[PDB]
Amino acid sequence: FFDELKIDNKVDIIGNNVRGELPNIWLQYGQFKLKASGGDGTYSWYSENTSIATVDASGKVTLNGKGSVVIKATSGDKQTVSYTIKAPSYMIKVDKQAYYADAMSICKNLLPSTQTVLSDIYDSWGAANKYSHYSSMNSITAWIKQTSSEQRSGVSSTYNLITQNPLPGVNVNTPNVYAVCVE
Repeated sequence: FFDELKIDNKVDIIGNNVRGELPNIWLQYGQFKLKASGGDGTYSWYSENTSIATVDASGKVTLNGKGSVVIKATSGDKQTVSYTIKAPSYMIKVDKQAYYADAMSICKNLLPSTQTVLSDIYDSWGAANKYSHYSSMNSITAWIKQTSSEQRSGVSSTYNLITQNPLPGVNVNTPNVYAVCVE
């Protein structure tokens, strides 16, 4: 005989091995295991809006779009338990490689206002290549909105999403630099 079915409040981030509430700042395509308990112990997972996110048979969730969505779990004894996903203050998207100005526009003038905006993601999710969608990369250098003075010097600084290598004085016309957006 079974007892109440639950989905643990604390998610388990795939890329940094940390158990705590779902981060409020999201990297796109980050993923994370949900812990379902109770019932006859046999669980089935379901997203009710893939556009925003996805979940697999084991409960590994993958953030795909910015929004709010309801992942649900159902057991064998026929109980169901929803785990709501809150809209994140911000979510970071990695677009194609482009020069700084060329990028600024791709991201619709929404580049990371500062380095923090990005390092903060690293602390929350970790080395971005510890995820499905990114696996094939050692590095993902990302432009940072340039300070007013950097503007005059045709340069700007950067931060990587895997290596955390903050680099300054980068000419705005240096190739091999992704145009990471922040919506």
